[PDB]
Amino acid sequence: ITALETAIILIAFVVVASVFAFTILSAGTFSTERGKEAVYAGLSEVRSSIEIKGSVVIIGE
Amino acid sequence: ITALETAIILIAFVVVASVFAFTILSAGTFSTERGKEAVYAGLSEVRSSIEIKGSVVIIGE
Repeated sequence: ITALETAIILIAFVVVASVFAFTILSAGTFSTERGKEAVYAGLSEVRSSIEIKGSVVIIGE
Repeated sequence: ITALETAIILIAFVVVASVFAFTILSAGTFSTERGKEAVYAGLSEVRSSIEIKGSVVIIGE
C-alpha cells in the first residue's frame, strides 16, 4: 500500500527533527550562559582602580 | 449410453479441483502471515534510536 509505506517514512523524519531540536535547545543554553559571563566580567575590571594618597618617603641607611 | 463413463470422468475432475483448492487455501495463509511479519519488524526498526546526553569525559592516568 502507499499507506503502509508512508507511516514508516513519516516516523523517521519526525525522530530526526526531534533529535536535532534537542541539540539546538542544549546548544543555545550554553552560548547564552557564556555571553552573560562576559558582561559580568567586563564591568569588574573597570571599577577596580587604586590611588596613591600622600607623599613618598625615603628612609636612608 | 455415455452416462456410465461420463459419471466416472466427472468424479475425477472434481477431486483434482478439491486438491488444488486445498493447496491454494493453505498456501495463501502462509503468505499472509509472512507478509504480516514484515510490517511489524519494519516499525520496530525505526523507533529504536539512542542519543547522547551531556558531555564526554576523559579520566587520565
